Amino acid sequence: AACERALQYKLGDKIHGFTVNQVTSVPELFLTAVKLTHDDTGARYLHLAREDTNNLFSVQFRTTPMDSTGVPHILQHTVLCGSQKYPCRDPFFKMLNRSLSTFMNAFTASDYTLYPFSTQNPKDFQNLLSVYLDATFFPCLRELDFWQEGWRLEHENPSDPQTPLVFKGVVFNEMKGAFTDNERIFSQHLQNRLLPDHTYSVVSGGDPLCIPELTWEQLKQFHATHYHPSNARFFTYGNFPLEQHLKQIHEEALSKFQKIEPSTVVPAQTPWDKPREFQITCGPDSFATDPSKQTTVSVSFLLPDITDTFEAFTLSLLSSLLTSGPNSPFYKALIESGLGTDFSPDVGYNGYTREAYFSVGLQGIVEKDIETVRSLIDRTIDEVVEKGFEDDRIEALLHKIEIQMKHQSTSFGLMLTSYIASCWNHDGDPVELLKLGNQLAKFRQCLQENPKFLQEKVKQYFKNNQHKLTLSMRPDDKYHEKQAQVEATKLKQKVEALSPGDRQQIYEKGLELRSQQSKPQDASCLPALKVSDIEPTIPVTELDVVLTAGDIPVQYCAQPTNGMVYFRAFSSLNTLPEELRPYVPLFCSVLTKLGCGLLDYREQAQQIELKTGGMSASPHVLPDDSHMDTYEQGVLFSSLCLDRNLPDMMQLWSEIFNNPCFEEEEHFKVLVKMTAQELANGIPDSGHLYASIRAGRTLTPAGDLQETFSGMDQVRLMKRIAEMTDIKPILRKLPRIKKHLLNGDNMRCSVNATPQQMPQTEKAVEDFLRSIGRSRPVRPHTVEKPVPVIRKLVMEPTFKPWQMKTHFLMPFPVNYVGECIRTVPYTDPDHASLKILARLMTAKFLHTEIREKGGAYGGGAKLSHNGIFTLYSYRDPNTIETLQSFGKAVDWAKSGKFTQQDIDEAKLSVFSTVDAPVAPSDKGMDHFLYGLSDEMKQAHREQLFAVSHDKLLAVSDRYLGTGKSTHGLAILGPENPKIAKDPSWIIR
Ligand SMILES: Cc1cc(C(=O)N2CCN(C(c3ccccc3)c3ccccc3)CC2)ccc1[N+](=O)[O-]
Ligand SMILES: Cc1cc(C(=O)N2CCN(C(c3ccccc3)c3ccccc3)CC2)ccc1[N+](=O)[O-]
Ligand SMILES: [Zn+2]
Repeated sequence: AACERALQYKLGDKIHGFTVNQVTSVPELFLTAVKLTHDDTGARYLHLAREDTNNLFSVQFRTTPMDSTGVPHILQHTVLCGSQKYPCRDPFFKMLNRSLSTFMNAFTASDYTLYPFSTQNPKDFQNLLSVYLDATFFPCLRELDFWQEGWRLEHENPSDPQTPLVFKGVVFNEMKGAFTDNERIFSQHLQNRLLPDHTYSVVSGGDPLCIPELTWEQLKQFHATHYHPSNARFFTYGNFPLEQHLKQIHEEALSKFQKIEPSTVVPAQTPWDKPREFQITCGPDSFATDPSKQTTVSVSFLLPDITDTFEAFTLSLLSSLLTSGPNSPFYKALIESGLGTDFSPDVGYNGYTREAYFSVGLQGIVEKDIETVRSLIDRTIDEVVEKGFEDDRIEALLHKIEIQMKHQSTSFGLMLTSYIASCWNHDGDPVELLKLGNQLAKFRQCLQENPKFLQEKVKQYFKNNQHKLTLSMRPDDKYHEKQAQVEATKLKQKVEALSPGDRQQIYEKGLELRSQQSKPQDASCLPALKVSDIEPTIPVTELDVVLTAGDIPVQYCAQPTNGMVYFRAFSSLNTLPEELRPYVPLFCSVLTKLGCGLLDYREQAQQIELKTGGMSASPHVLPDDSHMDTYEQGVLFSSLCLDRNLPDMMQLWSEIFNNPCFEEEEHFKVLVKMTAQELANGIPDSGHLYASIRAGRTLTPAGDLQETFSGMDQVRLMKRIAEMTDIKPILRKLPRIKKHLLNGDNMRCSVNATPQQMPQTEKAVEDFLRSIGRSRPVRPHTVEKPVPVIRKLVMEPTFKPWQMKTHFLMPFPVNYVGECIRTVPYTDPDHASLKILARLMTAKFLHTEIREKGGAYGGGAKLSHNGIFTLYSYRDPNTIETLQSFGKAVDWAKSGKFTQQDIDEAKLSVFSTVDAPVAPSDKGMDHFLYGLSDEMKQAHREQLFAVSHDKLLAVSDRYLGTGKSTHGLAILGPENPKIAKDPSWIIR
């Protein structure tokens, strides 16, 4: 094993310019931590040796912006645009298609920037390490790359100098879109006001109104000050040998540098002598909600340095006990009181900054209740200090942590490096964050030695703490219009200030940029894997289907789950009256939360938290593999637990199926409003998903149901329900739904657990199935399709697809665009071609047109299992032009002007996605949900391998050409005059 070999490292070992400083076994995480420092530069290194073939690298820099230009964010984009060893244009995006990576990306936190990738191929790992090391340490930082990624002045027509100058840039629009999320606005201001004395007071990602203040020289200087290895933390994880990583890192990068003392320290925030208050504004919601019904207020407290790890562990658990779930004191005082709709953003513990902070409050407050909310926060703090916490809640909490520690995920390295970053950033010891057994033991010991331990902590940090911030936010109906006018003004000033020489240089550089964006260039300097590096076959999944409780099929899959059990049940929707369909998602979200039998909603929540890692239900439409107009509909019941709590888990499922408390009217109203609030808040962030779902709604029977379940129709339905004065007519629908769903008449189940736990599990499941009820479909055409377990699917053989174009009028500064095209299902031989084509179009055409030229944050094409080919954009400054580029993309595809190497790279990209690691808990789910056998997946795999140039041009013409297939279109974004005057567009 890797972690055992790492145990052979000794203190003082010299390896490729590094010295081993510490070797620590962490058996609760099955890993050995190795701490090293690079001798000449002093750069810190952490290697986590573990038997995991999905290896990860990251490099981290302490980046401390002193303004809101977004320079660290823009620099992060720009270093990926070309480097000394890989000077060609855009090494990073190109490597995405020359790799079998499981993850490739970068991001910018408030005061650090992190560059991680992961892969299961050791040669791929070396390739990516070289590209990453060169980008970060020796970037070209070309002026025009900065103009593309950051901001620039550009003529509306770059080759016409008589057209007006406008602002453009990828990050420019990226941040406009980020702050389309009003929770993100609140969150940004909270941090800026609470920590006003240094870097944390600015908008690290870039305030859109300040971004055009960034100059090329400021960008280069910021790299010089922060991208030195003495200011870096290097991280690797997995079973690939450490020696090779260290060799590259020293020889490629670190050997070129000497040690410095980086001018990058973040000083401590000096604590306030008295509390502060501030008021801010945000955008209106999408539903023209009255601003006096939409107030957010929160109260935040400054906490100690996160580098004091045990105190940080204490405060984190404390914050959870205060705010998590319907038994927490703040939930009870604030949420169940009906004072708001949900917690305010960043509720709980925030430890990404040098000093952590706790925050609590509400959104959805009527302005008149604001002073009551503030009062209740204070009163709740006083009560907790006096009474402390329930013992069984503390046990539930430690159980919750145990489940996190034991659960096996497929991206453990990515999770770990993100997790330790802020602590490491301020010279903390990341290894102490891995020693969870120690932290827990000391926490338990503190509780035992001092019965008022947590009460004392609450008094010290929440009652006596003068560094307290009250922040309130109210929507402004012209928030973004006001932003745009300020920008229009700023733009005008910039432009009128230009000399004739400036205007000429802006014109020439713009044409030079467009040229660089257009002219095909050689990428041979870049490393690459080959298609022959892709595995020919996949490891078979061993499962065992057992008919149980009579005729109910249960799928058993033995896996290394580390003492965890994962249970799923799938119950058909085929007998439910179709009028109840829209209410199934609501039914699903409250089913495990209203109480069951003798446990009221509070008792049930406590049991669920003490005995499980979660219990949920969700509605699903599962498209058939061979027929576009056939699907399966049902509800998925899902849960997980430790081995020893399996019986308790199934006891909960039994009571939930048999006696859910649908008379719980008051907690029901609370959940409805929480859900509606959260759905509305999530629209911008998933803007393109909402567009795609609307656009596909008229293309297949399933698409129509999917919009009902999770489209804008569903968000709107929840919003209406949440505003009703009498929710009784809705609540009375829940029993009608239970009648058709909560029984074993049309059910199948799955179990994932260790082989030695399987026997106990079969018993517990069979008992559950015998405890729920037993003894014709609403749709006239249903088909039985056996699995290579017989699924009963709906088919609508008279379904005819039709075209629709919908514009959702949204108070957004950017757009979200979707165009869906009906093409064949998964088992159709043309499907593999279309899948390759999607990635090809994305890489070769759409990314450049929509993002690089347009300045949209994202633009591409994808193909779903259902056979819907989707073209989309995300945070897009343009709507009509994007729709035009969708069309030109299909013309390009039809033209066949892509090479064999382009096709090979599209294959690499696609296989890097479909061969991504599956967790032990999820093995066999392709079979369970979609009825996809290994023989089907392998046939699909061979079709993907066989995809050729002539096949690609053929399917481009056959399905994507004009008039060949049915299209659907949708946009979320502000008013567009051209669209408003086109009668083929429905405005919503
Ligand atoms: C700094 C930070 C990091 C994380 C984080 O990455 N995770 C993921 C890992 N997870 C670890 C953990 C869970 C419970 C108790 C202690 C630590 C974790 C989970 C599983 C394995 C190893 C660590 C904590 C949350 C979340 C929030 C914050 N923060 O707000 O300050
Ligand atoms: C209670 C809880 C918390 C967290 C969590 O977010 N963190 C993030 C912060 N993290 C702190 C920490 C972990 C290990 C050792 C010491 C502290 C922490 C990590 C980095 C900076 C500041 C605090 C604790 C867990 C995740 C899950 C659970 N849970 O299981 O209910
Ligand atoms: Zn970005």
